[PDB]
Amino acid sequence: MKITNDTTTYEVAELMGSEADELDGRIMMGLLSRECVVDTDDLSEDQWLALIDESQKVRREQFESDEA
Repeated sequence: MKITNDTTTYEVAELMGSEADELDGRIMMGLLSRECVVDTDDLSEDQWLALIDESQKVRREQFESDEA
């Protein structure tokens, strides 16, 4: 999938899987931006799965850190 200024969190969430939600999409957009990924086809399988793994760490970090 190409990433543009009009890419939505829903589009990135669906890229991750049908049970991913808007928060997953938002987090992954942040990761892809950090990595300067403008086309997810440029990723290896290992890289893509590593990014998904990291998005779930960040998700947990958010839920936990918001308590304080």
